Order: sequence, then C-alpha cells, then structure tokens
Amino acid sequence: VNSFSGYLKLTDNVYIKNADIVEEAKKVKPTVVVNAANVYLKHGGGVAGALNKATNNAMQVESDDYIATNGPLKVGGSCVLSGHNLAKHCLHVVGPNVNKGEDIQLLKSAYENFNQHEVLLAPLLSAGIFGADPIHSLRVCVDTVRTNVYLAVFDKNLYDKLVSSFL
Ligand SMILES: CN(c1ncnc2[nH]c3cc(F)ccc3c12)[C@@H]1CCCS(=O)(=O)C1
Repeated sequence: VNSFSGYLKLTDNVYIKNADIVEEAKKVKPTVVVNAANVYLKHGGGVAGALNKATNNAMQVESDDYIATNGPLKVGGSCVLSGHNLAKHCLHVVGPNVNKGEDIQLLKSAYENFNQHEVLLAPLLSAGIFGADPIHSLRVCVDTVRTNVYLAVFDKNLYDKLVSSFL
C-alpha cells in the first residue's frame, strides 16, 4: 500500500491521474519524482521549469554543479539528484526532443531508467514542449516500465484523450 490517491489503474503497474506533478509531489513526498530534463539540466520551462520553480531554484543550483563535474547527460539517459522539498530524490530523465530532431526510438531507452526504482511519480516523457505524441509516450511507458509508475498529466483535455484511447 502506498499514499497515491485518485489514480486510474491502466495496467498491473501503471496508474494515471489529471494532476499538477508539482502539487502531487508536494502532497505525497514520493521517494522518486521524475523530471523531464534536457542533457544540460537547464530547467527553463515545461515540467522542469515548474519543478525547479517549486524548489526556489535549488534544483538548478544543484544541477549546475552536477554538469560542471560530470558534463551533459545522454539523450535517453538519467541521473539521480536531490528531490529538495518535493521528494526524497529527483530522477532527471532525458527523453528525445522532437523539436530538436532527436530520434524517437530513444524514448524507450529513456523509460528504461524508471526500472531502477520500485515506485515513481512521473510525467509522460517527451510530451509537452518536447514535441512527441503523448499517446505514443504512454504506450512506450506501459510497454517498457515494469516498476510501479504514477503518471501525472497536467492537461485535463489530454488526460481524457489518453484514457479514452488507451488499448
Ligand atoms: C508537461 N506535462 C506535465 N505533466 C504533469 N505535470 C505538469 N506540471 C507542469 C507545470 C508546467 F508549468 C508545465 C507542464 C507541467 C506538467 C505533461 C505533458 C503534456 C501536457 S500535460 O500538461 O497534459 C502533461
């Protein structure tokens, strides 16, 4: 039993809710919140900008030190950093950004990072400003992640479309 509330069950291990991931993280304080990161961990907009704003920019300060030490992530890769006031840990995962021309096949590799964590609160990778089809992202999530994932979808209209079209 866990504290996630109001989710619709899609499969054995994948759950979905119309919610603001920032507000959901603040309430649940999950072990892991996933960020929709880029390779530079520049948290300017989308989910990343919202999560970073909620940490009063502490996420960005920590991220800049990480990049100065380690260099950029790979598209499809991830790193574990602090969850600050939102979660124990933040798993920063880089899905391909279609608006930069990155290979959508890398979306499966991105979701594989979730399997290193037993339970996660997450957005749909490569959705939103990353330019992928969120219905495709949900399909890859369900077909790739084997651990327990609680997906937060900000847009109510999109949430309803994702549920109604789910096979
Ligand atoms: C981006 N995205 C999110 N997913 C969950 N939580 C969020 N919080 C946010 C705060 C922002 F400022 C921007 C965005 C999000 C967000 C999802 C991708 C398609 C649109 S969506 O919004 O339907 C779901």
